[PDB]
Amino acid sequence: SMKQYVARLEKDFSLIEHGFKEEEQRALTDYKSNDGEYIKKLAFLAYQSDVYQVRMYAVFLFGYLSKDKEILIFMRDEVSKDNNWRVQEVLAKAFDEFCKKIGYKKALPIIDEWLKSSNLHTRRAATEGLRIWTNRPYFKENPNEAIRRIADLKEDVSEYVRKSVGNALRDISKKFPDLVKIELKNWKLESKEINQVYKLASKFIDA
Ligand SMILES: [Cl-]
Ligand code: NA
Repeated sequence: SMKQYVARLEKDFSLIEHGFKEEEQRALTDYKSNDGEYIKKLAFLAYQSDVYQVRMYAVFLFGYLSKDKEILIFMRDEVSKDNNWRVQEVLAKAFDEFCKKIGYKKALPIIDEWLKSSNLHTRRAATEGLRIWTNRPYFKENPNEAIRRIADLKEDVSEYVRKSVGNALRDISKKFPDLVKIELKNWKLESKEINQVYKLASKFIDA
């Protein structure tokens, strides 16, 4: 039964102290081996586990299932409430999986929606999940479309978000240093928040 399978996952995954590949691989196999109706039921049951590793497994399933708007909304609104930081990392990966499946250019309205969400975890999942942004389709040929979107969050009230924003710009600066330099030149570094983001973003820029 489904309940018995979740119990097995709890026994097996609770031993895993680091990483995410074991949970990811199992989620992928299960997603590919069963019809969507079944796997959606399993993902919701697994996500209620008190074992965070099993919730990680469930959020990978959500990512594979995320063409279903109901699943994507649950990711946006409910998984974003998870108190476990490792689950939050998987949320970022599952969002990236959504974007990859529908296509990054086609995903832009959703990316913009998540970046403007009220939940800081929703904003961070988008910023972090797409790193390195300019390695992704669309953004790799249009790097300012990534830089501008990330830089919009440079005054975010959340330090969690700001660290992701600064790091995401930092990523891009390693392959497009002039474009990041050009973006940063306009910043008025007056707040504690923007200076934190600037310090992360500008490490490899000859400003
Ligand atoms: Cl990457
Ligand atoms: Na990553």
